[PDB]
Amino acid sequence: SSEKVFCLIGQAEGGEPNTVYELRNYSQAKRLFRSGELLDAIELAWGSNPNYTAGRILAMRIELKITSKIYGNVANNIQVGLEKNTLSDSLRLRVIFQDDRFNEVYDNIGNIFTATFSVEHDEETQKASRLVLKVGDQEVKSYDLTGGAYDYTAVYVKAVFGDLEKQTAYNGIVSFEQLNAEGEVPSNVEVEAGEETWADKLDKFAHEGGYYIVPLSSKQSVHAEVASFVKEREPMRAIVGGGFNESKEQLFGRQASLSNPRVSLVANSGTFVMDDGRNHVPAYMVAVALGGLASGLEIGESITFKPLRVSYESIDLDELNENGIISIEFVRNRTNTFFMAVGEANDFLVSELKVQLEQFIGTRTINTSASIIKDFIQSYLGRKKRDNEIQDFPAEDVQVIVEGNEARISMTVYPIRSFKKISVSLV
Repeated sequence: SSEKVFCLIGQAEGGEPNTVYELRNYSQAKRLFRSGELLDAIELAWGSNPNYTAGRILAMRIELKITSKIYGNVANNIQVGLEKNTLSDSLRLRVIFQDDRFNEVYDNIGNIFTATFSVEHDEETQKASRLVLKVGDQEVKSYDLTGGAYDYTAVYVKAVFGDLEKQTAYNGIVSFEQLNAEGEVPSNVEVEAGEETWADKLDKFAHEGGYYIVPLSSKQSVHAEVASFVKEREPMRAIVGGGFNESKEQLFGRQASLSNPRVSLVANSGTFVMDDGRNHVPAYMVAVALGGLASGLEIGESITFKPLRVSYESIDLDELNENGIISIEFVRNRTNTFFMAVGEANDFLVSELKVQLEQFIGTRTINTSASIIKDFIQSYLGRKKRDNEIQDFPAEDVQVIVEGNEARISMTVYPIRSFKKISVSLV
């Protein structure tokens, strides 16, 4: 594939407010993250201009109302329904904060109290009475919860109580017809029958799976700190970026001061793609694009998806990695990327191998377990070889002897393009 679930943290002009969500369409990121004005732009865009050749994208917005939404606005209309039926539609959020968190709304009750009166649910309300937002406001996430209409500036008496509360008091009759003094059919059955800032990104970054984390905005300082998460947390890899003139000097300093865990493979690069939701070209910040280039290959480097410049030759391009850095050059129209790949193979393998650990719990360890596990991993490894990726391709924790111990997976694998077998041991 070779797996490819991205992760974006940045500003966004619509909800969800401070939450992850998976994105698989443009229209679902557009839908929720309403827009992106020019700091959030690059995050809407962030979704948009890779998702053309990318799989799944995780995004994060930086900015009785049970749950203040986010990215809502002020005259976003509210609709009060009576059992999935519109009664009032002139409600409207009336106060949000900076994040669109719904602070205040105003629902006119003319219609509803009417309907409510009309159906015995006055001012009780509540149960079938619901309130939803516009479909939709810019922003999402909200939860308005409707209570009652504030009024505080063969017959039987039925007194319903809930909680000692005489919730209801009625007199009904068991006799059809019977009415109260109002000819209100108080026949029971009927009666009832009738309704009777900078820090925030670093603070933010969280558990979620994924092989690519790019916020690109940052430009240095977020990334710089973020990289030291992308590093940390063994079967994951942290990619970083900047760009470009003074930057390349800087970058060559920055990446060497320092972000090599070799599990962390960092990078060295601001796009000029035409994102067709803003049709415009600024420094959209390249990393995102490269992420979509990442989602493909064994490890990626080839043409870029739709450049109209990438922030030129030769020396600087050749120099930059050993440090993670990647830069993109144009040869007679069309781009390629130049930049012991080997790591990814290994990292991936190692990560995958470890996960298989779940299996261990499943069974006991024996010679056979050597097999089985071995076979399983082997199958995986072999597959890698067959597909290509590993060439010239196991574990015995105990020394080769009768004696054995728990199994650790040690493997000597060789990335296809490298005449070297690396020994990795996972235990």
